[PDB]
Amino acid sequence: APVRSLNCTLRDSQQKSLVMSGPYELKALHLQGQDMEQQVVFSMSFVQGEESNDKIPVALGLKEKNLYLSCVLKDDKPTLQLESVDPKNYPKKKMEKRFVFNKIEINNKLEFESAQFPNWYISTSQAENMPVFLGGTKGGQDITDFTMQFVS
Ligand SMILES: CCCC(=O)Nc1nnn(CC)n1
Repeated sequence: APVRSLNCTLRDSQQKSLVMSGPYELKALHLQGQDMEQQVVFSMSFVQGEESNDKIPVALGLKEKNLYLSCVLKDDKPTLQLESVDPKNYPKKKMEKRFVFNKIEINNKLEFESAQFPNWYISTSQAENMPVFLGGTKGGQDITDFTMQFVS
């Protein structure tokens, strides 16, 4: 049948919100009150892939935009990018591997591992207003844990 999707927001474990920062850019910063309208709303699709109780393959598209988070090699490194797709063809159940994240539930938080690049995670910096990126370890100064908020 159709792929199933939910609208949601993400915040990192320091409660930083994610916002659009100009073309194909996402930034993490502390947000509260009126300014929270600026946060990015995701359409999280539940896609084809290897699955276990606490490890669920998803795609992360921007709500009602033909833009998806994806993992590709750039100047020879696993990187996180926003990628344009054909809006007639997405979302779909069989998303290409660069778009797939393993959503992992650990100690009441979520981590998003690249399906393409094992042990690379959606990450934020501790500093304010820095890019969201792919970080090649879930252990150090960089933040790899999130909570999800479900949206109407
Ligand atoms: C998925 C988000 C990718 C992104 O934000 N990349 C990126 N690279 N340089 N910047 C501006 C400082 N931002």
